[PDB]
Amino acid sequence: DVSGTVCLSALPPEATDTLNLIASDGPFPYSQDGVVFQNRESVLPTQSYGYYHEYTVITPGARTRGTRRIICGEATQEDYYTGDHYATFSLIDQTC
Repeated sequence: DVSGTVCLSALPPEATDTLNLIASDGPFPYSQDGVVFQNRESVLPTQSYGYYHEYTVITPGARTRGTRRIICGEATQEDYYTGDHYATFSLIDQTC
């Protein structure tokens, strides 16, 4: 399940950066950005393979990719934010 919706302005600024990179099709800082997200645990709604893709949301000061990500769905404005390494997700509202 998805936890609820969160305004983009309420997430860390790096989330805004990732969405802008997604809009321009990169380039992305990490080679893992843009791979398919399999939704193996069925946390997000069931969709065909490849409907979801994952992108890094940089964690300031981290040596690794960290735990923040944006998962896009194929639908218009369907983007989910996770700050706990895919445990929970919120839908991002880019209008607020």
